[PDB]
Amino acid sequence: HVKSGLQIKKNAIIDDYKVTSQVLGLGINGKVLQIFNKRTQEKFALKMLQDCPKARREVELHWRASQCPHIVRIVDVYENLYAGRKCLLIVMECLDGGELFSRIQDRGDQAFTEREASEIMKSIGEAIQYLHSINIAHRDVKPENLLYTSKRPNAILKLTDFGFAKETTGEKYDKSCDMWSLGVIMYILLCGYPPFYSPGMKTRIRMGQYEFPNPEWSEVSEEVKMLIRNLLKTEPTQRMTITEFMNHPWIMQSTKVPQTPLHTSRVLKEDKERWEDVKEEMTSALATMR
Ligand SMILES: CN1CC2(CNC(=O)c3c2[nH]c2c3CCc3cnc(-c4ccccc4F)cc3-2)C1
Ligand SMILES: [Mg+2]
Repeated sequence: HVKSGLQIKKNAIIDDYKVTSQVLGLGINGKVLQIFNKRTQEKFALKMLQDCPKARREVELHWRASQCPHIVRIVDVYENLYAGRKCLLIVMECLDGGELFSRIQDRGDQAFTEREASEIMKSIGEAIQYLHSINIAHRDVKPENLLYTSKRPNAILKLTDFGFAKETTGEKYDKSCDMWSLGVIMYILLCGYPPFYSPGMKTRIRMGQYEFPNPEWSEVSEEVKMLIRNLLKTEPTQRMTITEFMNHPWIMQSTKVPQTPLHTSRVLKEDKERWEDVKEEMTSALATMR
């Protein structure tokens, strides 16, 4: 099938949208502000990039990805002058449900189940699949870039941030780090801490120890552990691919996976002072796996 290419608008964005000062996110590449379409009054998000080759690649690759139901949608892209600099202003659908793990952490029940984790991974998996099959690797799949459409329990999860995406034609192992990200996310979903070796807090993984500590992992099947191990495999030549992953019975039959109660929500609350550290370890790790 054939799709339309990206048409960058040159008219001033203020002809079309009201632009507020409320920041809805921060990025080592620019900011995200709140805005409203003038004629319809619909709310939208605005990502601002200083125009450059990298910004252009971000917008292009994200444009290709945009129609995926589990990737955030680009409504329009503008090339404008702002504050004395030439910018790409990107209008996206509003995603005000919060980040993936904040939600889980906030569950007053502390009632999160293996099945729920499966369905979430199928969602993320679908984004990665859409991308990998058009030879794009995202390369920044991590907690802060996964957001929900609304606060509704039934909100859709969306992958954001194409700042590190690249075309992978002829360098297939670029896709691998997206798979490791899936492994890491799945592991945190299942227990509340990442599979990282790393005062007034429990140590969840001892340095060098077996990866699935009994307190939190005792009721998780060996099949699931094997799935994680395949995703986390050290060697990119041996790591699971997105096709193998989306063909796995635990993902393919997500809705019929056991509702094993998990420690995830309680651990996220217990360890909340360490979350920034978690995100920072993952970011540093990503920089070396890309
Ligand atoms: C670290 N966070 C993720 C962050 C960085 N890079 C992005 O592309 C990015 C980021 N946040 C967003 C986006 C684009 C889609 C997007 C859409 N909507 C929101 C958003 C809208 C209303 C209220 C709160 C929100 F987070 C926020 C984002 C800021
Ligand atoms: Mg989409």
